Amino acid sequence: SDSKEVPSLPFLRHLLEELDSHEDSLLLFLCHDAAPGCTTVTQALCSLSQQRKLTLAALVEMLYVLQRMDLLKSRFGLSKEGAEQLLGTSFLTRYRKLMVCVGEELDSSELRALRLFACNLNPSLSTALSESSRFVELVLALENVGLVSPSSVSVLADMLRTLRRLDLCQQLVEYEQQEQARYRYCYAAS
Repeated sequence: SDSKEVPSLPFLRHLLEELDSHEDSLLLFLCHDAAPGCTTVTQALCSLSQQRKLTLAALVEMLYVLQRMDLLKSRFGLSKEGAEQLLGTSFLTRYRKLMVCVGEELDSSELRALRLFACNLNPSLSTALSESSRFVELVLALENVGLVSPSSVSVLADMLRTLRRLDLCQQLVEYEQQEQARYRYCYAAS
């Protein structure tokens, strides 16, 4: 359409550069529902570009989530005060953005406690989880055994309430409200 919904290709390659190895597998997740299968961040993007989903805004979010105001100004000029002005207009679920925005508050010790935890209520997970895998991954692994999803975060919730991070435990139910709310009360009588 315009220059506010379709990014370039040469600069993407130059953007996908300042983003470390963490922000990559992390970014890939944020879009695992649209580019099913893809690996390299590029892999994912290559498929989004074509599908016509890889919009500029949608992109602005992916960045907005990896929390890089720096890259948000030095490339998009928009500050934190001008990026929140286009969220949701993407293919990024309220959910994905959470798990990420959570796999950030967890540290190496708590994160490895969760690993060795998942590997208990199901020993079929210690075959897709080495204690060097990011949170964002352990989430997807739980997603296959059917332990999480945008509709059943509990298993996880009190998995965190276990690690005593009520905050996350809460912040993961504060979602459980909103989502479990509108998406049933709004798409309700109308």
